[PDB]
Amino acid sequence: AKIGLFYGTQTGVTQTIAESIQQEFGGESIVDLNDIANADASDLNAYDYLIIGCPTWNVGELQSDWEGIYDDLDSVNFQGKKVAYFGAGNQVGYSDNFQDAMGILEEKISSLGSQTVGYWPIEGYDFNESKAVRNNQFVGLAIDEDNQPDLTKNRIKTWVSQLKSEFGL
Ligand SMILES: Cc1cc2nc3c(=O)[nH]c(=O)nc-3n(C[C@H](O)[C@H](O)[C@H](O)COP(=O)(O)O)c2cc1C
Repeated sequence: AKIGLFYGTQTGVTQTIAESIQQEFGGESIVDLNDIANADASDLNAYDYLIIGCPTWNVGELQSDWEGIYDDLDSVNFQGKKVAYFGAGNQVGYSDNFQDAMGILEEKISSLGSQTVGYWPIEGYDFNESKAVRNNQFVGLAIDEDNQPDLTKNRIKTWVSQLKSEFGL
């Protein structure tokens, strides 16, 4: 497919979100779904458009599978690639580290020459700090199934609609 979606998940939430994103884009013919646990860093090179999904764990940490491939990311040349991000988190329980993983990954990948697309508004959430915020906007879609599951569906539909324009679809 033209879009490669790479996600990591601990309790399956991020995978379900990934599956809904693939669905909103039009299915397997448009988006390839890849679990980062089964991938090599070089797999990210095959796509000009990428969607990176990662839940924040252990108070501001990357999900373990993303943690394991993190240092390998340097071997991939992201110059020219457009990358979008999404993450699952808990704003009430982890108010000072809400969606940190998404921010850690965005900082890393953009420093490697990629272009970040898919900025999201922070107003629909209540948290103190997040490494995923730059100039009052989230660098990607923030999902909270723990406290705002009723908003997930429309958040995905709205974000994908916005992303289609960026990806030339
Ligand atoms: C031990 C533990 C630590 C967590 N730490 C954070 C955190 O630092 N920041 C955050 O936003 N959410 C945090 N969460 C919430 C998770 O990211 C959230 O439950 C998410 O849905 C998990 O997704 P997964 O099923 O894809 O792994 C934590 C959850 C648990 C159980």
